[PDB]
Amino acid sequence: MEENTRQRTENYISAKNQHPAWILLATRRAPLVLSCLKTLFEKSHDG
Amino acid sequence: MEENTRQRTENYISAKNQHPAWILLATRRAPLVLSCLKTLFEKSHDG
Repeated sequence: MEENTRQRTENYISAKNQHPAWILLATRRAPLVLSCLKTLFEKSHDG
Repeated sequence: MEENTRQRTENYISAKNQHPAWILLATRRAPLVLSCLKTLFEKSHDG
């Protein structure tokens, strides 16, 4: 059986749009923004 | 101290090169190759 593949590749191609995190890691400015968000959120859960 | 940031951002900007996986996730063809490698390696550890 290989039907799962034709669903698996579709799942992955879809997820590499729409779902943010994968879009975020792929856009040039990702390192900067990850650093900034992490350093900020590291010291406050309540906004 | 904010100095840790000036090392943290450098760590991240570095890792966004050299280290493959973050390079792999970022190049368009990533979904296809991820699917292929996963489906292949899923059924064999010895090559």
